[PDB]
Amino acid sequence: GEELFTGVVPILVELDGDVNGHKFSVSGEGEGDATYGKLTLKFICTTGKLPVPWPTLVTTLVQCFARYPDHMKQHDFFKSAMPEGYVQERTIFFKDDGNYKTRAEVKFEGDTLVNRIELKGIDFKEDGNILGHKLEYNYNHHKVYITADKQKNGIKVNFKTRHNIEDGSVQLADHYQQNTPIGDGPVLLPDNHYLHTHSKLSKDPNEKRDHMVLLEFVTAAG
Ligand code: NI
Repeated sequence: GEELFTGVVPILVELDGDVNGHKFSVSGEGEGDATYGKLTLKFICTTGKLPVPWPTLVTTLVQCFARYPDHMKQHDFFKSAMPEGYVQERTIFFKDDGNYKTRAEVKFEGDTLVNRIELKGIDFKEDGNILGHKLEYNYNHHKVYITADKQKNGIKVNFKTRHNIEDGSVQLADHYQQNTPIGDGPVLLPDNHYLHTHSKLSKDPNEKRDHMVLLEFVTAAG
């Protein structure tokens, strides 16, 4: 499981989404280097303009790339599910607004780590922060709390994210996350701990399509 992540791994992401009826797709390619906890990825909205802000999509758009320090390698659930993979399900509640519901499969396809996702968004306000496109194009750092869930043979994960708005306030998002394996094979069920994540968003100046360039570093602690 862990031996598939010793070098640079290529990554592919495929998202089909539906938010308040506005349908879209996003595709991403990049690579991940789990020894350093590094991800570099470029995403394109392939159906035109993206109907929600790119920041709301980041957490949906591969925690198996987290750097687990040596003293904690016995708590890396995500790499232990590989190569067959795990299913990731979330509900994300945006305070005073709507919510996303997501299901993704993460697994190897030959050499490539694949993250295939379905997303549904309901109850968003036409003039709210999301559909109204009022979020800044940036990303704060976060702690992602991970607990075992032994009766689903996986893990439960919860965190909040704070998205900046031009007026100084924030849009809060509360994530609730269940990961479970795809295989009938062994996995590691960790002790409680968290992931510390840093993310930088930017644009390719030679790209005319609606896109996002993403640099992420993720580290396990606690
Ligand atoms: Ni930090």
